[PDB]
Amino acid sequence: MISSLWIAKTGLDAQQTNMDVIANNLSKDVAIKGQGFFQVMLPDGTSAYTRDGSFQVDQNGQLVTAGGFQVQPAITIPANALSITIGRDGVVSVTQQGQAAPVQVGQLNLTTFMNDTGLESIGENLYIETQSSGAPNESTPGLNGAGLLYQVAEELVNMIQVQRAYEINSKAVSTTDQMLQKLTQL
Amino acid sequence: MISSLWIAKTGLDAQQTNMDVIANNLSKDVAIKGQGFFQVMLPDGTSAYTRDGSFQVDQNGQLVTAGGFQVQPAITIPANALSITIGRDGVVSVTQQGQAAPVQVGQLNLTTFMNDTGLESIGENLYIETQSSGAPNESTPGLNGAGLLYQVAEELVNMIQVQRAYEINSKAVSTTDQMLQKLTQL
Amino acid sequence: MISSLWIAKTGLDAQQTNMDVIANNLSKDVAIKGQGFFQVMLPDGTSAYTRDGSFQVDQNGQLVTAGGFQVQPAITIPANALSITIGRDGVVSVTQQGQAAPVQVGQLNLTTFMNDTGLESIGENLYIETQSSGAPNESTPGLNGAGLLYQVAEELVNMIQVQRAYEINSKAVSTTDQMLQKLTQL
Amino acid sequence: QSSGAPNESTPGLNGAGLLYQVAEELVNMIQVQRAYEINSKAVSTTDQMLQKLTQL
Repeated sequence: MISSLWIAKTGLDAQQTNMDVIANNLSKDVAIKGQGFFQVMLPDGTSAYTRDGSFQVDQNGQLVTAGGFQVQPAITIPANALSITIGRDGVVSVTQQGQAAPVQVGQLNLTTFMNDTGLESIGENLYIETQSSGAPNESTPGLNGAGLLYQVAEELVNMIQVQRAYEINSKAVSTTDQMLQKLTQL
Repeated sequence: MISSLWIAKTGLDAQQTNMDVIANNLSKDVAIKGQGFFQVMLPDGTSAYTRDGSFQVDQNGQLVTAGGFQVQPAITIPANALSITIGRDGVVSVTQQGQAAPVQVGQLNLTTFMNDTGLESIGENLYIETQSSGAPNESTPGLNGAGLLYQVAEELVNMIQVQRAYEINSKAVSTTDQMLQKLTQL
Repeated sequence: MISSLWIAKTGLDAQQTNMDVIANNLSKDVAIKGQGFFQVMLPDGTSAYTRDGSFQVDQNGQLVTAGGFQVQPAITIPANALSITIGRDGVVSVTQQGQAAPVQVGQLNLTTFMNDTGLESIGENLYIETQSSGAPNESTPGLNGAGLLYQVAEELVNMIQVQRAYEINSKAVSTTDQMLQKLTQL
Repeated sequence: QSSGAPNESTPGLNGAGLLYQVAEELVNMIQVQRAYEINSKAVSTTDQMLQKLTQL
């Protein structure tokens, strides 16, 4: 019985989890068509990975975001000139004030892991490597492992049903307990 | 009387069991349309069987799951290339970076038992062979014994009624005992 | 009572089934005006039957579909020439690069069964012959048994009502049980 | 692999002809889209039914 309670409980817990997961579903912008993650570093120098393509050039040049974080390895962008572009391969090229158009101002690197499941979620769809994930393997878009850069309610349904399930589960448990109490004592 | 108590007891026990059973009822995904189980091995090398189709390719190639467990016998998957497919027969074919499309990278094997009842439940719908089950017989989907890969509340009702039953049972027992006590002594 | 429960249960089960069935209701394209099924074979060589007219010519000529499956018996199509046509009788004729217009490149065969009910559903409106169905009888469109090739919510209503029915059924059962419990003990 | 290898030729020869020199879908989509709406409706009722049933 207690076990049953546990059993019900566990299921109920799942149901909530499922629903929650269900809930969790339903300026330069670069997207990765296929597999791979962009590699990113914090001010500490720790490396992190993310599919999120949104970047802004901050005060410092280095590919800095809304926060200021730059990109690796040896390639920054601290000028005005004309514009800049990110090619399909990830090469960054620009037209500039210093009267030149550089190619490969820097080229973005991409990473892949043996198991994505292993990755530890920092939040904001940023992830960190773990023992389980395996080490990151680096490459560039359009070569080897990586493709080129390109340029829900059902869950809710689930969650509702799953959520419902626990409600059922509780119901069953209660009855028994009542039964027990009724039984106690015959 | 004690016997009756036992009798009631046994029934009551069943009732709980029934209810519990009642409770127990009500990324590549492959399903088995007909009979058969997928064959799976742990890190120890022990073999287990399961209908559950959910698999993920882990860091190692071998059909590894959320845990990392691979699949038998001689067929893994440690690359990126393009994609991969599992045919109806269980053959795994892929399109790859190593400029080739392999067929039968490996073919999944299926197992059947003389009596499924005999199988010992590990949990998570995974089962192990026993003396009672008989040895696993191996085959492939779409041949011989096995069909191709394809691509509740009533219990509650029962349980409630069954649960109720014991409550009745206890009631009967109590009365007698009371009767006995009343009888004691006349 | 238990029987009644069963009775209710059975009805309830049906109600769901009915609703479900209710749910289940509401490039060359060839349609069969009257009776008959197209005959089709898998890579294994097993024969299957379907009314579905949709076919595509795959890389191999043989009437291959989105999958590649061809058609029987002796008639393929592996060329470009101009076009191709399927006559009312099922004859396939083409205009071709090999400077000829063939007639009866091949002619499609149609099959009929003593009882369609017997047919076993593979899915995707494809069926396989069974003992119950009887053997397929072959013919061509426009001859004998077969006509020439040509060139719902109510269910929902039902389902809802039927679904409702079980709800009623359960209600009745519950009352009795309550009655019993009330009765127990008077 | 599925496509097969490309076979090459020139326009006007063999396999290739010379170089020369919708809403219905919408209709479909709307109806099809509608369909799921129906589908959901059916499901909900049953669940409600179940809940109503639970417990009788």
